[PDB]
Amino acid sequence: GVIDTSAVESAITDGQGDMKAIGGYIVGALVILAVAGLIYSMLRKA
Amino acid sequence: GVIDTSAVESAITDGQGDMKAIGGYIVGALVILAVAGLIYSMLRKA
Amino acid sequence: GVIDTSAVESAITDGQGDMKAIGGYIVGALVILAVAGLIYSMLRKA
Amino acid sequence: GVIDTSAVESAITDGQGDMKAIGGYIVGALVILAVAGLIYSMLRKA
Amino acid sequence: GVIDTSAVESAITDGQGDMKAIGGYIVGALVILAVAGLIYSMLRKA
Amino acid sequence: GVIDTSAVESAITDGQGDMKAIGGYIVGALVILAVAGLIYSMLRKA
Amino acid sequence: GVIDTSAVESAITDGQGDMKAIGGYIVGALVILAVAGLIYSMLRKA
Amino acid sequence: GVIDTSAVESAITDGQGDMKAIGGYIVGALVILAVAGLIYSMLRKA
Amino acid sequence: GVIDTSAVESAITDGQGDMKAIGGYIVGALVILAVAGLIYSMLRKA
Amino acid sequence: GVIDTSAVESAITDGQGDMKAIGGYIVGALVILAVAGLIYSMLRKA
Amino acid sequence: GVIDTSAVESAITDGQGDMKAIGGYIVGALVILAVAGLIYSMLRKA
Amino acid sequence: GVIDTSAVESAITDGQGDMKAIGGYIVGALVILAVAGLIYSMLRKA
Amino acid sequence: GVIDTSAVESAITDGQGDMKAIGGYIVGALVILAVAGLIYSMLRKA
Amino acid sequence: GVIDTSAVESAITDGQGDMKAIGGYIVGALVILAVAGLIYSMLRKA
Amino acid sequence: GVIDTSAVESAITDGQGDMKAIGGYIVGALVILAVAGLIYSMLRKA
Amino acid sequence: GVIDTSAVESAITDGQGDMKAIGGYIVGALVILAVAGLIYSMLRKA
Amino acid sequence: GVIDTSAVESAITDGQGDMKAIGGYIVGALVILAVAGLIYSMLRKA
Amino acid sequence: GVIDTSAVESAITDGQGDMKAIGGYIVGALVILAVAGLIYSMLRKA
Amino acid sequence: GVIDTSAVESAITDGQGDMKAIGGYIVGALVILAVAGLIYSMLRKA
Amino acid sequence: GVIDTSAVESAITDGQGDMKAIGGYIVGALVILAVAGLIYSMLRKA
Amino acid sequence: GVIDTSAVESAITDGQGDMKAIGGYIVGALVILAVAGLIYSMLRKA
Amino acid sequence: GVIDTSAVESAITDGQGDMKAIGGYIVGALVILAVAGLIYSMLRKA
Amino acid sequence: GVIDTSAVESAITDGQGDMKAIGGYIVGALVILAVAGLIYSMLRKA
Amino acid sequence: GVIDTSAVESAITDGQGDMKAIGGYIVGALVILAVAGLIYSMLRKA
Amino acid sequence: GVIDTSAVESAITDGQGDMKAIGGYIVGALVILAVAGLIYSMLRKA
Amino acid sequence: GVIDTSAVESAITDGQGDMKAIGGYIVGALVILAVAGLIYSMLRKA
Amino acid sequence: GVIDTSAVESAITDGQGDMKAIGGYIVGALVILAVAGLIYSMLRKA
Amino acid sequence: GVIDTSAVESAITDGQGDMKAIGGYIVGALVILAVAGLIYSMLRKA
Amino acid sequence: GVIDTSAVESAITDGQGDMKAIGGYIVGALVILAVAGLIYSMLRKA
Amino acid sequence: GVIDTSAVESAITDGQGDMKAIGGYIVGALVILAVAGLIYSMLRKA
Amino acid sequence: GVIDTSAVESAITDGQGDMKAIGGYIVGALVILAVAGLIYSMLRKA
Amino acid sequence: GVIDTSAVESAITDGQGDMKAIGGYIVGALVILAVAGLIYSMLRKA
Amino acid sequence: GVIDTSAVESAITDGQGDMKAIGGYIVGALVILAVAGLIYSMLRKA
Amino acid sequence: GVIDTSAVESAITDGQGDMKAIGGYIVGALVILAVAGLIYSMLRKA
Amino acid sequence: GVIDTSAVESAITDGQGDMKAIGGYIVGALVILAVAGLIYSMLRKA
Repeated sequence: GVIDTSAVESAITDGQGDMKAIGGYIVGALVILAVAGLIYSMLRKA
Repeated sequence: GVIDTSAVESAITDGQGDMKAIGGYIVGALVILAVAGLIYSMLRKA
Repeated sequence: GVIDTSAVESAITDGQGDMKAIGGYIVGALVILAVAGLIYSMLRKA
Repeated sequence: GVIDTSAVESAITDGQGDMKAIGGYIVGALVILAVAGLIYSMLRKA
Repeated sequence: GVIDTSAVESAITDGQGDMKAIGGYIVGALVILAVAGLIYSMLRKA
Repeated sequence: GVIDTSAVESAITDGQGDMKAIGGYIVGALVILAVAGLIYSMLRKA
Repeated sequence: GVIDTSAVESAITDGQGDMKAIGGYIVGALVILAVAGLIYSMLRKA
Repeated sequence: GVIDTSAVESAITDGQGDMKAIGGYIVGALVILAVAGLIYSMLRKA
Repeated sequence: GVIDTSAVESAITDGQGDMKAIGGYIVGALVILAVAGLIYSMLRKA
Repeated sequence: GVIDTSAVESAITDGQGDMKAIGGYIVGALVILAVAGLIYSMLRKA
Repeated sequence: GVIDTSAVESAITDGQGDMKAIGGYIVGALVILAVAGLIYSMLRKA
Repeated sequence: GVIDTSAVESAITDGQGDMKAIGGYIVGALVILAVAGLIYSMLRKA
Repeated sequence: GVIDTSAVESAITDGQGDMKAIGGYIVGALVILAVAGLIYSMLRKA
Repeated sequence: GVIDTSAVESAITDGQGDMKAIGGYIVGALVILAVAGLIYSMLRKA
Repeated sequence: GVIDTSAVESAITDGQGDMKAIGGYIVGALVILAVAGLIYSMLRKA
Repeated sequence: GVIDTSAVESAITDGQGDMKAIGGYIVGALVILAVAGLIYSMLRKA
Repeated sequence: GVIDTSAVESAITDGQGDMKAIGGYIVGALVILAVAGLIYSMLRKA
Repeated sequence: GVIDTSAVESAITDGQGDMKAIGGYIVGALVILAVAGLIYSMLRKA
Repeated sequence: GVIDTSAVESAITDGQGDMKAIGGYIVGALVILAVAGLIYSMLRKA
Repeated sequence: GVIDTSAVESAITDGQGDMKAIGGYIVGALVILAVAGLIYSMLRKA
Repeated sequence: GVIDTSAVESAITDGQGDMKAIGGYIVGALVILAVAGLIYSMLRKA
Repeated sequence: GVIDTSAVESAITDGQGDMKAIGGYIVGALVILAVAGLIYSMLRKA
Repeated sequence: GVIDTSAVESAITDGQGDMKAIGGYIVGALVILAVAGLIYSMLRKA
Repeated sequence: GVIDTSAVESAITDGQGDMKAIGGYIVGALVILAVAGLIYSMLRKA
Repeated sequence: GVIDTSAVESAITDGQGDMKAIGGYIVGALVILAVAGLIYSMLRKA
Repeated sequence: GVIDTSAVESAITDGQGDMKAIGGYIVGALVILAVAGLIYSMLRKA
Repeated sequence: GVIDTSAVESAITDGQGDMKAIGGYIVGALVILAVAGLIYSMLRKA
Repeated sequence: GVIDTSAVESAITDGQGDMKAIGGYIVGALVILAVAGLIYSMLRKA
Repeated sequence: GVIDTSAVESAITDGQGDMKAIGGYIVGALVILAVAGLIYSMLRKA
Repeated sequence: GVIDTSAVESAITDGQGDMKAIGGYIVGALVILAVAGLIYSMLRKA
Repeated sequence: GVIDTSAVESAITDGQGDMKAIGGYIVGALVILAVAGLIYSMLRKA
Repeated sequence: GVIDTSAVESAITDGQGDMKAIGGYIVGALVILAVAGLIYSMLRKA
Repeated sequence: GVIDTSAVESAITDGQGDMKAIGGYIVGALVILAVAGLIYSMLRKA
Repeated sequence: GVIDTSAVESAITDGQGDMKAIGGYIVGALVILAVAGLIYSMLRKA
Repeated sequence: GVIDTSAVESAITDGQGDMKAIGGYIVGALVILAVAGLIYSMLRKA
């Protein structure tokens, strides 16, 4: 008797890996939102 | 007196063996379903 | 006085012997039925 | 006085002897009937 | 004195011989019955 | 006066004895029929 | 004495052989059922 | 002495031949049963 | 001796073929479900 | 000698023919089940 | 002295000859019984 | 010397001939049994 | 010489005829079983 | 020879017809579910 | 000659008739299952 | 010299004639046995 | 010369007549078996 | 001449009568099976 | 002839009746779920 | 032949009717949520 | 003449009686499944 | 001249009469065999 | 002249009587088979 | 005159008695199947 | 006939009762969220 | 041999077609939700 | 006659008992989910 | 007279015993499914 | 004049007496056949 | 005057005595036939 | 006068005795069939 | 007197022994079915 | 002996391959949802 | 009878335990969000 | 008697073991989802 969840380990890792790209790249955009606001408020004060 | 379930032992093993292929290969596809969902939800959050 | 069931012993043995072939070979086919079903149900589950 | 049932003893023995052949050879055929039936029923079961 | 069961031996053998043909040829047909059933049940399972 | 059914007793015993062989050997074949069926049904269930 | 289960051996083999075709071809269709479902569920998730 | 099981050989062959037609034609119908079920289950899944 | 699973091969293929139509056409509808949802969620976000 | 499985060929064909009607008409109903479900799920999503 | 069992030899042969016709022709009919049964059982199985 | 089994040949043929009718007509009914069952099982599956 | 299987032909036909009624009427009931199930499953889906 | 799947055609049609009612009427209710939700979400937004 | 499948026609009709009651009354209950679910899901949405 | 087997010819014919009635009428009853069984088995299958 | 199979004709008819009652009444019971089964299976499906 | 199938008519009726009890009482139990399942599925849905 | 689906009508009604209790009482609980949520969201807004 | 989805039409309508109550009454509560918020924001502005 | 299905009536009743226990006790467990789920969903909402 | 078969006519009638009792009473027992089997098969089906 | 089938009437009755015991007691066991199955299927459903 | 079905009554009772053990013990195992499933579904829900 | 949904009524009530506790206690916490916010905004204004 | 998934192609298309209506009409409502929100926020800003 | 569903009552109770543990322990975890969320939202507000 | 269901009692117990292992070990795996889900949902909430 | 059938009466009685033993003892064995079958079928059902 | 049937009485007794041996010993063999058949049928049933 | 059915009593007992072995040993195998099935279904459920 | 069921005991044991192999090996395959499903559902949940 | 899961390996791969397309193409659309939202929020901030 | 939910109690506890870690650690991060905001607003005021 | 669920224990353990991998690895990905969100909200606040 035997089954193989050997293939799953390699495939799930991949999922984990892209989520990392989606997560990292997603964050890159929020930073544009955050920095532009600090600049807007700075002009906003004067 | 005598019968031969010698042939059966060799044949059943075969059944067991393909079930292993069907089972392993079947699992390979569910993994595509599972990983793609993690990716979909990741885009879904942001 | 005397009769001879000497010939019968040799002939009945033969009957017994073919029945063994018919019985063994018959079983060979049921095994095809049994193994194919295990495979069908395995595909049937997924 | 005298008669001779000397000849009869030798002749009756002969009768007894052929009956033995007819009886033994007759049985040889019933055996073909018996063995073939066991084979027919064996195929008949499967 | 003498009789001849010489002719009987040759004739009974013949009987035995045809019974063999009837028996062998009879069996040939049961085999058609047996094999077709295995095939019918195989289609019957799927 | 006298007759002799002395010879008959010895001869009938013989008949009884072969019937025993025919009966015992006949049974040997039915057993092949019986055991093979139990095996066929066992494969038949799975 | 003699019978011939020579013909049976050749005929039963044939039965065994078609069962193999029926079994193999039957499986070919279950695979269509299995693969289409994986595809249906994949669309079903998104 | 002589008998003729010459006629029997020709006649039994015929029996064997029709059994072949009955067997082949019978199978033709089970196939309709088998294929329609695969189709029914396929609609049944979706 | 002989049987014909020649007809079965041609008939099973047919089953396999329609299952393909049922499977392909079935999928065509899930796609309507999937695309409309992406559109619904898109309006749903704004 | 002769028998006639001429009548059987014509009659079995008929069986095969109705099975075709029962099979085709049966399928007509599963389609109502399948299409209505796609519609139910479509309303079910929105 | 002399008698003539010359005529008997020619006449008994004749008896033997018709018995052959009655025996051969009788067998022709049993064959119809045997073949029809194989056909009946074949329809009987399916 | 002479006897006449001339009449027997013509009469036995007749027996053989009706057996053919009884055999052929008997088979006609089993076919009704066989075809109706295929139809019953077909409705039975769906 | 002569016998009459004239009466048999007329009587067997009758058997064949009722079997037709039993077969046709039997089928009428399976249809109630089949149609009600399609309806039950239809309510069963929704 | 003859059977009648004439009655089946008329009866299956009926099954198909009610399934249509069950299917159409079932859908009528999902629409209440769908429309009420659009209304609930509309109040939900403001 | 004559038999009477007159009684059968009247009796089978009866079977058909109760099946109708069992079928109609059975359906009455599935409707309770179906309607209650629509109500449960309606409360389930809000 | 002379004897008269003239009367015998006319009388034996008569015997032959009644045997024909007994034979024909006897057969009439077996037909009731045969047809009723086909009907019993037909009800027996369904 | 003369014999009388006049009485036989009247008596055999009677046999034929009761067989008809036994046959008809026997069938009446199989119908109870058949109809009850259709009802059992109908409850069995739901 | 005369026989009496008068007693049979009264006795067969009895058989028919108990079969009715066995059939009616048997059905009483299937109903427990059917109703309990509807209840089980009803709890099963909620 | 006769069967009694009189008992079934009374028993199925019962099934229908409890399903009504299970269905009504089940709904009573969903209402607790629904009302509490409206209250939770109301506190949730302020 | 006949079934009755007459009862279903009357029962499904009922389902549709309560869903209307559940839907209408559900909406009554969202309105309390909506109006109170407009009031809260109005106090919130001043 | 006479048989006794008196014993059967008393025994079948018993069967019916246990089925009632199995059915009632079985339902007792589904209720645990149903109530726990309502509780799980209630915690699930908040 | 004269003989007397006057006594025979009266005595043969008697034989005929008892045969009637033996025949009628014999049949009474077969009926027990027949009815019990119908009952056994009825329990056998359910 | 005279014979006595007086003794037979009393003896046959006895046969009829035991057959009744064998028949009644035989049925007692089938009932155990029938009731246990209803119970097995009841556990089998849940 | 006399026979003894005294021994049969005692022996059949025994059969009935073991069937009771086989039936009771058989049921003991189905209960393991039933209870484990309720437990599996309970874990299955949460 | 009879089942018992007596136990269900008592058990469902219980479910309803805890849901009430879960619902009431859940609300107790939202109130902490609501009151603290009013306090936070009050400090927030000054 | 032949089946007809000709009818299915025409029926599935229909399913696909309504899904299109349900999908298009569903979207029509989300647009009301989307546009009204843009208007609400616009008043909300001033 | 007698069966024993005495053992079943004791065994089903057990099933009911574990379901209680699985149900109670399952709920213990949802509470962790519920309480942690109230805490998360509380930090979430400030 | 005597039979031995002594061996059966010991063997059935064994069946019951393994079912216990299969049942207990099966449950061990569902627990992995259940606990992992609680963990997944917990991460899913935050 | 005189003869003595005095001795015959005593001797025939004896014949009648042993037939009773052979008959009673013969029946003892059929009972083993009957009871074992009921047991075999009972295991056969489960 | 005188004759002597003194010698006959002693001699006939002897005849009677051997007939007893032939009769008793003959029966010994039929018993082998009877017992072996019971055994053959017993294997024949299973 | 005298015969001896003394030998028969001892011999029949023997038959009865082996039937007991054949019957007991036969049952031993059915138990393997029964227990393995319970195990197969247990794995079959999970 | 004597027979030999000595050979049967040794042969039946063999049957019992292979059934054990067929049973054990059969189970080996169901385990592949069971374990793969637990794995499929585990991927199925996430 | 032999089966062929050679065809399955090639077919499952295909399933896996399309799932990849459905998965990749599905993701393409979520990206439109994600990017448009970042843009909407960016306009939303200013 | 017996099952073991002993293992489940130990395993569920574990689930409960990690949820505690996930819940506690999750909260640790919200605190960073909360404290940083208080600091941001403090700088925001001056 | 004996079966072997020895192999099952070793195989089920394996299932349990992979489920552990699938469960542990699945969780690894949710953590990416959870941590990225905390980061997104943190940028989202400022």
